[PDB]
Amino acid sequence: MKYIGAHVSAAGGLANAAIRAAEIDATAFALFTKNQRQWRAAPLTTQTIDEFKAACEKYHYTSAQILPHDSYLINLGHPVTEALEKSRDAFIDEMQRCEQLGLSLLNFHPGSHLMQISEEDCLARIAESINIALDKTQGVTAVIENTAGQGSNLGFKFEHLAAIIDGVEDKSRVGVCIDTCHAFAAGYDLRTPAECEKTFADFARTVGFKYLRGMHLNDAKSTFGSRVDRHHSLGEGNIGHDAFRWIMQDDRFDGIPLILQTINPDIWAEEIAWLKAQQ
DNA sequence: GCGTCCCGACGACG
DNA sequence: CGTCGTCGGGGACGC
Ligand SMILES: [Zn+2]
Ligand SMILES: [Zn+2]
Ligand SMILES: [Zn+2]
Repeated sequence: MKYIGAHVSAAGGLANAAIRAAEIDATAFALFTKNQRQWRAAPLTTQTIDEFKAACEKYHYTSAQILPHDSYLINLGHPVTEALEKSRDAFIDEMQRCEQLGLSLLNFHPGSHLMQISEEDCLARIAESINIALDKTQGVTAVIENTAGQGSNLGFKFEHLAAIIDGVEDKSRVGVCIDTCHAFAAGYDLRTPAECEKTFADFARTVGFKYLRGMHLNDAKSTFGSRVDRHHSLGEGNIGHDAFRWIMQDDRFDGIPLILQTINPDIWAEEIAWLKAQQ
């Protein structure tokens, strides 16, 4: 069993997301529990929480099929203590918000040294940031997403994820989410079944599939090793459809939210359908 | 320096 | 009432 969806919109309320997900026949969906470009959001009201749950229950979307993503503003590895504290508070908020909504996963970006600390220093801060949050919450698993490696942003090498995990105490609540566009941009080839098997065997060796808690199926507008984060619709980009079919036929990707973040939402229904047809 | 990439609340419009 | 535009304000790309 595979859960295929997209990062649908939460405009007008979290329940709408589940509704939007159902409208395109998704068996999985991602969302923002609050605007990802602002520091503060009004606390969830029991009304919003209830409606969201009613919506999810109506369509049978279980916690294992939902992959909320945190704020863009958060840097769990910020070189400046004050800004790091702020990022930490926010991240804690996002995780507490997931607990209220009965969501067990939280997709977030690793962090950036902003040319002001070393890589180790930045990674250890991320580890610390996670321990701190898993310490102030329950039931929510921190899912680290690999990145394209733009600017001073870490997490483009599988080794960064493995190092961040080594520093986490409660390994039961830490995981990873692989974004095809990001891995490709980082330098992990996927343009053929052969490369996919190779790129994922590597992932298996340095991180291990027991930590995979989600996927981001994006094609790339950016190029191999460009370390540029620019997505594209499935098959219209530099990666191609082969990789996505390959993924759909590999059982190592079962029981997790496979989320589309392709550039044209209007064709998400077709993309979701095509992906399913690949199994 | 500015438009655009990795959006949801809400006020102004019509 | 539906829809659009602006604000918010981290880190970046590429011109
Ligand atoms: Zn992401
Ligand atoms: Zn992604
Ligand atoms: Zn991306």
